[PDB]
Amino acid sequence: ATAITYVSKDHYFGRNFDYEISYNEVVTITPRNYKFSFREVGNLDHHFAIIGIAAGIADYPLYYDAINEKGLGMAGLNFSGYADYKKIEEGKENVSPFEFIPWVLGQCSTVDEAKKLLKNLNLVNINFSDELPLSPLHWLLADKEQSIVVESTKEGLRVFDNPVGVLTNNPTFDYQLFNLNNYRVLSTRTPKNNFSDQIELDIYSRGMGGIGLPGDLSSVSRFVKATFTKLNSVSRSSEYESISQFFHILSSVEQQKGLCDVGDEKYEYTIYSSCCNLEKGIYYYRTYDNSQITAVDMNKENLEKDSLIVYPMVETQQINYAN
Amino acid sequence: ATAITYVSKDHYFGRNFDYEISYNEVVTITPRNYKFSFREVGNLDHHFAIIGIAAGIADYPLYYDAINEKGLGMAGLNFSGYADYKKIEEGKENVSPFEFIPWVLGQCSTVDEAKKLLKNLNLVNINFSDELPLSPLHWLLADKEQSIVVESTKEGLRVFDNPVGVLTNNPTFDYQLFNLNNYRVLSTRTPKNNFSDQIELDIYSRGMGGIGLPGDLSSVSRFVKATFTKLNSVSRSSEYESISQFFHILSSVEQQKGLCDVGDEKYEYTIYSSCCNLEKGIYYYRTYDNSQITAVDMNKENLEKDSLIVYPMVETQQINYAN
Amino acid sequence: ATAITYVSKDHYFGRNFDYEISYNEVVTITPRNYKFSFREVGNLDHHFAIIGIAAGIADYPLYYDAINEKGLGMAGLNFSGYADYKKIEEGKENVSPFEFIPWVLGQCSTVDEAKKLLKNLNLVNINFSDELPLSPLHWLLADKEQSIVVESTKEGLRVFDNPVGVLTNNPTFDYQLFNLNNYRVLSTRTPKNNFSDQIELDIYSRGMGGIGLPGDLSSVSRFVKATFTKLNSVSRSSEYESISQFFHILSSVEQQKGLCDVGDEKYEYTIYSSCCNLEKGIYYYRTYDNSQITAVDMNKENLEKDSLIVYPMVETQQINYAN
Amino acid sequence: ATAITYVSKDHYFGRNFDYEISYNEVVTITPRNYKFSFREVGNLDHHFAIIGIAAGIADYPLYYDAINEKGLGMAGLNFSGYADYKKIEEGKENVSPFEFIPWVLGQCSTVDEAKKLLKNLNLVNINFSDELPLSPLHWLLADKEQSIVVESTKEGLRVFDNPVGVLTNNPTFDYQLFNLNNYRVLSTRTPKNNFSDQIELDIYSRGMGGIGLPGDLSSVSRFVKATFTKLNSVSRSSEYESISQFFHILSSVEQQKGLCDVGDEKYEYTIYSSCCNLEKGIYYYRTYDNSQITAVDMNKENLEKDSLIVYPMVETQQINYAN
Repeated sequence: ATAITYVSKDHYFGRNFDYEISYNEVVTITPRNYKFSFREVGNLDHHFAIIGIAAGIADYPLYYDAINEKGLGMAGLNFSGYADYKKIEEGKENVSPFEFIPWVLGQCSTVDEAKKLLKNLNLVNINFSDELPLSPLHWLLADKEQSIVVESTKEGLRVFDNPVGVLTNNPTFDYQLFNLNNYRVLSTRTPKNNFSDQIELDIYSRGMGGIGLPGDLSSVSRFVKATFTKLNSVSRSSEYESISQFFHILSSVEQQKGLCDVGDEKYEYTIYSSCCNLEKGIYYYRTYDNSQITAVDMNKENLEKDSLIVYPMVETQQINYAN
Repeated sequence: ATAITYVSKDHYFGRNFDYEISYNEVVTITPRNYKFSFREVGNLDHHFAIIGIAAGIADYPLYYDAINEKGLGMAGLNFSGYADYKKIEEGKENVSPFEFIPWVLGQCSTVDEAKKLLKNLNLVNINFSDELPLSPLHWLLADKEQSIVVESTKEGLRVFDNPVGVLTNNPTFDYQLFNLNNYRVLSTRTPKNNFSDQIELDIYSRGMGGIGLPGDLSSVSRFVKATFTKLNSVSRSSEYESISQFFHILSSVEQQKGLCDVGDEKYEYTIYSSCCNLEKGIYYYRTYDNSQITAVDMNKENLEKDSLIVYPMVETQQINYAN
Repeated sequence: ATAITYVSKDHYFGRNFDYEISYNEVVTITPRNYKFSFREVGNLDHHFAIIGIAAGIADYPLYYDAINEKGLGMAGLNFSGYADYKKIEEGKENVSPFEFIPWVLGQCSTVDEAKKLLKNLNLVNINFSDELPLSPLHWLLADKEQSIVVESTKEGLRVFDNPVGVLTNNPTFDYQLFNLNNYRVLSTRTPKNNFSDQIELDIYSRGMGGIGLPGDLSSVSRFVKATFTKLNSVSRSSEYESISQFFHILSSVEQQKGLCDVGDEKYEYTIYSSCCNLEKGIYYYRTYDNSQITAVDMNKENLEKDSLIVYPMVETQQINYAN
Repeated sequence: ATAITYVSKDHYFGRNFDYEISYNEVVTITPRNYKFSFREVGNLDHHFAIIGIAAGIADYPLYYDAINEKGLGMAGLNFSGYADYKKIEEGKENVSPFEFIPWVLGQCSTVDEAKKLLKNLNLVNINFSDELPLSPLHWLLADKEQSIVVESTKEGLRVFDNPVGVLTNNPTFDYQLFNLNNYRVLSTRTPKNNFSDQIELDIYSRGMGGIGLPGDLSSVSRFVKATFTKLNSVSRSSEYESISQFFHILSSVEQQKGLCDVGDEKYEYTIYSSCCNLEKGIYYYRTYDNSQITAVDMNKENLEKDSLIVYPMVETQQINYAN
């Protein structure tokens, strides 16, 4: 996975969902009066409305990523081997990873509010159901001002400020940021010939500034290439142009089918790519085999409802036969 | 600035068009009886029908790339500083670069027939007009059996068999192919720990087999990355799944706006991407700010016509509002 | 700097000393009855004899690296920006970095003994003298069984087991080890063509397995290249052949003059390279402008002495005119 | 397997000899009146005196590299799979590779005189003997003014001006030079943060300007690394300081035993390194297991002699026991 923030005029939030198998992903709107029952903390009978992509395998909104009606977003990204979920700790707010998105997004408007919430958190090892055990995750949260990373590992729970608004998979966030230091020299412009003033070296291609940028599908490579691509991105401020640029940043680090064998000839690939407009409450997506962007606008629903509002994803190619 | 071939069940041909300015690109169908008048060779009054993208700045089809009704495709790619066009040579077929796609695709059904034609070619330095002078180019041609590269440089005219079905920009094709030798180790599978059997190295990420693949936007890096991506691609044989994979290979080496500064704060970016089904005569495309695939089927036109059939490109984002 | 361990039959320990200026380095033997007066801990009036390289600028042995007569070695390596020395802490053994080598090597025979010693350590910010303030360091310690790294940073004091027997400069040791994970694929043997079974790639050179090994002079690059070079090293077990291999591992990551500008046209370069035989008590060195190995054997001195025994370094080239 | 030129005040020429087996390498001085009998060209009964390293397996001087008394040097380097030696061609000077160093150095004082000679050359496939068949090679020649490369391949005989004064193994020299273009950015100074002005990247190490330089033992990587090292070298003008720097450039790309497995657990390693002072006629060398520099001065022999003057190499470690 790769999650990013972007700002044009509005602020956007989204991610590539990379995996080798697809669990009936759906677009789910959780309206305000859908009661959240939590295993070990107080219930939220009334809360902020949420829209995101969820696993359509349960009668409860099992979000992979989502935004709320106040412009706060959250995404869980694979952290296999690194994530560590705890036993119940008296005096903490004991929240399972499966509940975590609803817990934050239901009651926080801003990253600053979530930071307050997160001081008393303990992420506990409680499965949604017996058939649907917990996945090892870490999290990106963002709003119109900033982003944070939440990692629960063997060492404990850490919350990081995220200066680049990017996240991928392993290893821990401190290492990802540090590694950026190695790529200081990368540029959008052609370099001078620093190698020697005694010889002429030819500028035989455009794009030479970026030489050294990693193009493989591993976690750290993708972090570096998505961060470069995001921070050097230019687009106009119109909504369609801004989401176009955003999906181009996500494309830059998508996983093509065939390229990442995870064993037994199964392939990790970019099942879907999302872009959420935090001001407008619009969840945009593309899927591996549907290039057209599809938009679901949470504000078009009745957010006073008490039941999930579920949209199947348009997963097959929508061609414009012009002619 | 990347052209490729791909085979699933049907065979496909297409390209990214990367440049810093967009000159009224249109989809042009040249029907069979549109007379081709050539500056220094015999005219083609009747010829094979052609579909491609052309510069919509002239009343002659100035193709950037195209396919004909017999399943032969051809594309011109920037080769600045490398291309050399010649004086007229008595005893050669003297064809200008602006005429070259009509010349080959009007009369050849296969790459083998083009190879016969190319033995007598001399690419000549004659402009379409003073207002529209020649661009430095090289070409990829491909059919359902194979692909070749055509380069006219200071050293002369060379035609290469293309064992990977990819082409980018500079330098010459022999160097591009040679450079692939440096990447033998790259894999879709996790490597063994060859580094040392005396220590344990952790597999902390998927996709580690690709470490080393270059992710910058320069010519040679994109060549390597598109080749690796193409050759290791997997998809089902259905038309929509096949073209989806094709566009994903082109996306792997597209150029995002902002990342390649060419001066005067102008940026080289991927203005459009095409995929052509050689068996079906369908030209599919996506543009920088329209992610939906748009299809133009040459076979829906009257190919016995006399005049060019010109379609504007769908350039703004075609969004599926699903609620 | 780069410090390493190596084993053939005997166990060796040594380092490159890389800096931009040379402080009258000398080979100093500290015999058993040279009283060590410590600023804040108990004195060592009698202790193990030590041989190493020291700054010949003071009447006290200011070791850059040394071994003792029991086969325990220690080296300090630049850690600028990372090292943090503390205030005096009641209940700790408060030892200044300038005293640290004498403190450990004077009283420990083995790394296990030093680990015991190090549990109560606090490295304190006390200068040797007013003219000779403390340098930011971290440390490698080794004996015939194992090696450890000692880092005192803002976070605190950490002692790491060192599975590869290498150290360089920044950043912290955990990051260096982690980074090795990225180089799992590197090999002494030619790789298979994993890139594609559809094309022939030519083995045009020997040594292709190692492609990806970094060759720059930065700290992390040197760590990776010295670790690869050490762990894949082969030599015979004879003393001269074993030290030859050891100096070849150090050469692999030396800093040539001119290549590392540190500002004002001053250059960080490998002032000297050492190799110490832990069993025999022999300190071998080469300097930048003397390629011949020079050997100082501590066991040839009277180790019951009470005064430093000081050898100037042979710093100019010793040529054998044969023829 | 790396040859270089270097200038301080005097001019120097020399090489690493990298191979997996050592065949009685000796230092051979060919005096002026040692008759050269050539297989297919006129004999040189009187010629310039030559000093170099030769295979001590024949009563003819089979040089790996050498210089003559007029300050012209020449070296043959492995070019396996690339070299092509020819049938005898009437009207050419037909010279076998085993004769080629005598042929040029016996009669030419300068690279310009060699260029005149080489216009009529045809390198012929004639073995010294059945027991000692030809090796595939290419050559670097150099004097106090310039250097050139000579390659005989399937395509023919080519002579290139060498703008960097380096040569390694495969592939052809035009590709080696071209590849340098990819390294324009590399610097001896710390880079600016070009990556993004929106974030702070820490300069955690010296030598970050070189990041990207390749550190593996393959041909092309060593070419790049030796070129960067050579061109950015600094030293004083004194003979001992100059040769010290020279040997440091060769050390930057030497091959440590164990790191290049060529099969049958045989290893390609740097058997010897030479540096020749062209003005003085001195051959200096180091060997894998002798780090001390050994000098052989051709001018101390009687150059009017008739017979080869042969010195065994000092191959075991010459240690300075300083106590």
